[PDB]
Amino acid sequence: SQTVASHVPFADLCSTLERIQKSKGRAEKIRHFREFLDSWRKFHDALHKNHKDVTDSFYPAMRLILPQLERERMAYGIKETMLAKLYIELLNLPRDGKDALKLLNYRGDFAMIAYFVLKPRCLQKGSLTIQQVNDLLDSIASNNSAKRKDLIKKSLLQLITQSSALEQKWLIRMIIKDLKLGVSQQTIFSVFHNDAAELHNVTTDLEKVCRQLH
Repeated sequence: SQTVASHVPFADLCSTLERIQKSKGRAEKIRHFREFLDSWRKFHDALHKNHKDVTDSFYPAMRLILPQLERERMAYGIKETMLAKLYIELLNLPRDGKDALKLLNYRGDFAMIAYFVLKPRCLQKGSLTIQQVNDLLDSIASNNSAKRKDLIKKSLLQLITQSSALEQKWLIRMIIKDLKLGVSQQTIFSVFHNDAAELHNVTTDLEKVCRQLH
Protein backbone atom coordinates (compact mmCIF):
# COMPACT_ATOMS: atom_id res chain seq x y z
CA SER A 1 0.00 0.00 0.00
CA GLN A 2 0.75 3.74 -0.02
CA THR A 3 3.24 4.27 -2.97
CA VAL A 4 4.83 2.90 -6.14
CA ALA A 5 8.26 3.72 -4.71
CA SER A 6 7.50 1.42 -1.77
CA HIS A 7 6.98 -1.55 -4.12
CA VAL A 8 9.71 -1.08 -6.77
CA PRO A 9 13.13 -2.49 -5.75
CA PHE A 10 16.22 -0.30 -5.60
CA ALA A 11 17.80 -3.04 -7.70
CA ASP A 12 15.48 -2.26 -10.65
CA LEU A 13 16.69 1.31 -10.77
CA CYS A 14 20.36 0.36 -10.53
CA SER A 15 19.81 -2.31 -13.16
CA THR A 16 18.57 0.43 -15.46
CA LEU A 17 21.26 2.96 -14.66
CA GLU A 18 23.76 0.29 -15.55
CA ARG A 19 22.15 -0.48 -18.90
CA ILE A 20 22.00 3.28 -19.63
CA GLN A 21 25.62 4.20 -18.93
CA LYS A 22 26.82 0.95 -20.52
CA SER A 23 25.09 1.72 -23.81
CA LYS A 24 26.58 3.76 -26.63
CA GLY A 25 24.28 6.39 -28.13
CA ARG A 26 21.37 8.63 -27.21
CA ALA A 27 18.90 6.14 -28.72
CA GLU A 28 19.62 3.03 -26.65
CA LYS A 29 20.05 5.29 -23.58
CA ILE A 30 16.47 6.61 -24.01
CA ARG A 31 15.09 3.16 -24.74
CA HIS A 32 16.39 1.92 -21.38
CA PHE A 33 15.17 4.95 -19.43
CA ARG A 34 11.78 4.63 -21.09
CA GLU A 35 11.78 0.93 -20.09
CA PHE A 36 12.01 2.05 -16.50
CA LEU A 37 9.24 4.60 -17.08
CA ASP A 38 7.01 1.88 -18.54
CA SER A 39 7.88 -0.40 -15.64
CA TRP A 40 6.93 2.23 -13.06
CA ARG A 41 3.51 2.58 -14.59
CA LYS A 42 3.08 -1.21 -14.79
CA PHE A 43 3.60 -1.37 -11.01
CA HIS A 44 1.01 1.43 -10.53
CA ASP A 45 -1.54 -0.50 -12.58
CA ALA A 46 -0.86 -3.71 -10.69
CA LEU A 47 -1.38 -1.94 -7.37
CA HIS A 48 -4.74 -0.49 -8.42
CA LYS A 49 -5.77 -3.89 -9.72
CA ASN A 50 -4.97 -5.13 -6.19
CA HIS A 51 -7.01 -2.32 -4.59
CA LYS A 52 -4.26 -0.20 -3.23
CA ASP A 53 -4.88 3.35 -4.42
CA VAL A 54 -1.30 4.60 -4.64
CA THR A 55 0.13 7.70 -6.30
CA ASP A 56 2.36 7.27 -9.32
CA SER A 57 4.77 10.05 -8.38
CA PHE A 58 8.09 9.41 -10.15
CA TYR A 59 9.89 11.82 -7.82
CA PRO A 60 11.24 9.02 -5.54
CA ALA A 61 13.16 7.83 -8.59
CA MET A 62 13.80 11.10 -10.39
CA ARG A 63 15.56 12.38 -7.26
CA LEU A 64 17.97 9.43 -7.47
CA ILE A 65 18.49 9.59 -11.24
CA LEU A 66 19.41 13.23 -11.01
CA PRO A 67 20.88 13.39 -7.49
CA GLN A 68 22.58 16.75 -8.16
CA LEU A 69 19.17 18.43 -8.25
CA GLU A 70 18.31 17.06 -4.82
CA ARG A 71 17.14 20.02 -2.81
CA GLU A 72 14.78 18.47 -0.26
CA ARG A 73 17.57 16.59 1.46
CA MET A 74 20.48 18.63 2.76
CA ALA A 75 24.14 17.68 2.21
CA TYR A 76 25.11 14.09 3.03
CA GLY A 77 28.31 15.00 4.89
CA ILE A 78 29.91 11.88 3.46
CA LYS A 79 33.44 12.73 2.36
CA GLU A 80 34.82 10.15 -0.09
CA THR A 81 37.60 9.36 2.39
CA MET A 82 35.13 8.37 5.14
CA LEU A 83 33.81 5.68 2.76
CA ALA A 84 37.19 3.97 2.42
CA LYS A 85 37.67 3.28 6.14
CA LEU A 86 34.16 1.81 6.35
CA TYR A 87 34.70 -0.70 3.54
CA ILE A 88 38.13 -1.62 4.88
CA GLU A 89 36.49 -2.71 8.13
CA LEU A 90 33.22 -4.12 6.76
CA LEU A 91 35.08 -7.05 5.25
CA ASN A 92 38.08 -6.54 7.53
CA LEU A 93 40.74 -6.21 4.82
CA PRO A 94 44.30 -5.41 5.98
CA ARG A 95 45.43 -1.77 5.83
CA ASP A 96 48.09 -0.96 3.22
CA GLY A 97 47.01 -4.03 1.26
CA LYS A 98 46.39 -4.50 -2.47
CA ASP A 99 42.72 -3.39 -2.37
CA ALA A 100 43.09 -1.13 0.68
CA LEU A 101 45.37 1.45 -0.99
CA LYS A 102 43.36 1.57 -4.24
CA LEU A 103 40.35 2.86 -2.31
CA LEU A 104 42.66 5.16 -0.32
CA ASN A 105 43.73 6.91 -3.57
CA TYR A 106 41.80 9.63 -5.44
CA ARG A 107 40.84 11.35 -8.71
CA GLY A 108 37.25 5.84 -13.14
CA ASP A 109 35.52 7.41 -10.15
CA PHE A 110 35.54 6.15 -6.56
CA ALA A 111 32.39 4.07 -7.10
CA MET A 112 34.05 2.04 -9.84
CA ILE A 113 36.85 1.15 -7.44
CA ALA A 114 34.50 0.09 -4.64
CA TYR A 115 32.55 -2.11 -7.05
CA PHE A 116 35.87 -3.67 -8.10
CA VAL A 117 36.45 -5.00 -4.57
CA LEU A 118 32.79 -5.75 -3.77
CA LYS A 119 31.86 -8.00 -6.72
CA PRO A 120 33.83 -11.04 -5.51
CA ARG A 121 32.76 -10.60 -1.87
CA CYS A 122 28.98 -10.24 -2.26
CA LEU A 123 26.81 -10.03 0.87
CA GLN A 124 24.21 -9.39 -1.81
CA LYS A 125 20.62 -9.73 -2.90
CA GLY A 126 19.59 -6.93 -2.52
CA SER A 127 16.48 -6.10 -0.48
CA LEU A 128 15.81 -2.34 -0.36
CA THR A 129 12.84 -0.69 -2.08
CA ILE A 130 13.37 2.79 -3.53
CA GLN A 131 11.32 4.42 -0.76
CA GLN A 132 13.54 2.69 1.81
CA VAL A 133 16.72 3.82 0.10
CA ASN A 134 15.23 7.32 0.16
CA ASP A 135 14.26 6.98 3.81
CA LEU A 136 17.92 6.09 4.61
CA LEU A 137 19.37 8.93 2.49
CA ASP A 138 16.98 11.22 4.33
CA SER A 139 18.34 10.03 7.66
CA ILE A 140 21.90 10.56 6.53
CA ALA A 141 21.26 14.17 5.56
CA SER A 142 19.37 14.70 8.84
CA ASN A 143 22.20 13.18 10.88
CA ASN A 144 24.56 15.52 9.06
CA SER A 145 22.41 18.59 9.63
CA ALA A 146 22.61 17.75 13.32
CA LYS A 147 26.37 17.17 13.32
CA ARG A 148 26.27 13.43 14.06
CA LYS A 149 28.89 11.63 11.93
CA ASP A 150 28.38 8.54 14.10
CA LEU A 151 24.73 8.37 13.07
CA ILE A 152 25.79 8.99 9.49
CA LYS A 153 27.98 5.89 9.69
CA LYS A 154 25.21 3.70 11.16
CA SER A 155 22.64 4.81 8.58
CA LEU A 156 25.29 4.37 5.91
CA LEU A 157 26.12 0.85 7.16
CA GLN A 158 22.42 -0.03 6.95
CA LEU A 159 22.29 0.75 3.23
CA ILE A 160 25.60 -1.04 2.56
CA THR A 161 24.99 -4.33 4.32
CA GLN A 162 21.54 -4.61 2.71
CA SER A 163 22.73 -3.77 -0.79
CA SER A 164 24.25 -5.80 -3.58
CA ALA A 165 27.53 -4.57 -5.10
CA LEU A 166 25.78 -3.17 -8.17
CA GLU A 167 23.34 -1.49 -5.78
CA GLN A 168 26.29 -0.11 -3.77
CA LYS A 169 28.03 1.16 -6.91
CA TRP A 170 25.07 3.41 -7.64
CA LEU A 171 24.35 4.54 -4.05
CA ILE A 172 27.88 5.93 -3.93
CA ARG A 173 27.26 7.98 -7.08
CA MET A 174 23.88 9.10 -5.75
CA ILE A 175 25.60 10.27 -2.53
CA ILE A 176 28.59 11.88 -4.28
CA LYS A 177 25.92 13.17 -6.70
CA ASP A 178 27.62 12.36 -10.01
CA LEU A 179 25.86 9.61 -11.98
CA LYS A 180 27.84 9.87 -15.25
CA LEU A 181 24.99 8.45 -17.37
CA GLY A 182 26.06 9.99 -20.67
CA VAL A 183 22.59 11.38 -21.17
CA SER A 184 21.61 14.95 -20.19
CA GLN A 185 18.88 16.03 -17.79
CA GLN A 186 17.18 17.99 -20.57
CA THR A 187 16.55 14.81 -22.56
CA ILE A 188 15.62 12.88 -19.42
CA PHE A 189 12.93 15.50 -18.72
CA SER A 190 11.74 15.35 -22.33
CA VAL A 191 11.40 11.58 -22.38
CA PHE A 192 9.66 11.77 -19.02
CA HIS A 193 7.29 14.45 -20.17
CA ASN A 194 6.72 13.04 -23.66
CA ASP A 195 5.99 9.65 -22.09
CA ALA A 196 3.21 11.25 -20.01
CA ALA A 197 1.74 13.59 -22.62
CA GLU A 198 1.51 10.82 -25.25
CA LEU A 199 -0.83 9.13 -22.74
CA HIS A 200 -2.68 11.82 -20.80
CA ASN A 201 -3.40 14.14 -23.74
CA VAL A 202 -6.83 14.59 -25.31
CA THR A 203 -6.71 13.82 -29.03
CA THR A 204 -10.03 12.43 -30.23
CA ASP A 205 -12.34 12.94 -27.23
CA LEU A 206 -14.93 15.38 -28.61
CA GLU A 207 -16.55 16.51 -25.35
CA LYS A 208 -13.17 17.32 -23.81
CA VAL A 209 -11.94 18.75 -27.15
CA CYS A 210 -14.92 21.08 -27.44
CA ARG A 211 -14.81 22.37 -23.84
CA GLN A 212 -11.00 22.86 -23.72
CA LEU A 213 -10.50 24.51 -27.15
CA HIS A 214 -12.88 27.37 -26.14
